Amino acid sequence: PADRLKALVDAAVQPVMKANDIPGLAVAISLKGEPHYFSYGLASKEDGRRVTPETLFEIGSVSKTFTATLAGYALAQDKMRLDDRASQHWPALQGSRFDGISLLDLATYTAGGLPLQFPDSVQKDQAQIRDYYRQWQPTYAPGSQRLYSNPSIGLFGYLAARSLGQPFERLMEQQVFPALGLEQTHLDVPEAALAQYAQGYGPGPLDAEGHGVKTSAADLLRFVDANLHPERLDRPWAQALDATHRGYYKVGDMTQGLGWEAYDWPISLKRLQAGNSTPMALQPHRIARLPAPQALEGQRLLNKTGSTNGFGAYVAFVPGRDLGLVILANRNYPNAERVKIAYAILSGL
Repeated sequence: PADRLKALVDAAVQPVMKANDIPGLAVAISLKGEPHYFSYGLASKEDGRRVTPETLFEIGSVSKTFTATLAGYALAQDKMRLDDRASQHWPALQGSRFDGISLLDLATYTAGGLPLQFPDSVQKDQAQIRDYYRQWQPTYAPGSQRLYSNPSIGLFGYLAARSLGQPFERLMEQQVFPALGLEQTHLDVPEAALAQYAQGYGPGPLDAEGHGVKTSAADLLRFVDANLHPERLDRPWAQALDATHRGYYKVGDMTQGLGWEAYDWPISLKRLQAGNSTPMALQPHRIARLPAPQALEGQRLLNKTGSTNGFGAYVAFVPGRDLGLVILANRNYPNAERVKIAYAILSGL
């Protein structure tokens, strides 16, 4: 059984690490309440430090699930509603087009064509960020087109933080990470933990909200286990995780939630790859809005990809099978390949 599971995970990982020249990769699996770790290759090629389940990786956009969890907590505390106008939570935006844009539109990339990235002219400076949003004008009606945007979910996280009266980074570190039991999860890696921080193989406005998290395979599986069993947490945090398990609209095979993206399970590998493809990141898509928000549970795969320069992360879980998976690597390798690994493991289980 130990031999079967290792053969399954090796067969999924080893060829893809080889073909994508990935130095280091950490797998964490939650199987009917039991964790299993598979660690491959090197956290650093230069000093020969090996990947373990405690190695810290950059998870890029997977950070948006943490961001969605903080928002879920502000919703649970009645500090904000998803149908609030964005300018409600930041006076500097009153008079701007954010008077006409909901928190939901920001969270789900439908505010009306906020771009993939802040322009280069916008530096990590609160005043530059304020002025960017004040002058911004939509290309099309809010609620109509999905365009993947860091400025969009960045503003969602920043405003959720404003609704709670504290800076985003403080809330994440002081409240969110402790409430989820996560001591190896960081927006700002302590000097003491730097030896665990993997090297990547190849500081922005609202980077914390969009791309900020560094974590280990073991900590990210703790978060997936929380997502699989919100009822085991204290009630405010149970409610915060459930708010990330609500679907608002569909693009193709994908139902958009807060942070999480959902598919019917089973589904072909090719359709899971197409949901996670470059056109989904880079092009606008007309949404099919659902009659009412749908519970993202049962026969479904919830997933998120995330990348920085040097790093490539993937997380997926199947609520109705108590099945969870984490794949962290120190190369930004194609999403199609991350999903290839994940699908072989989830198929094999």
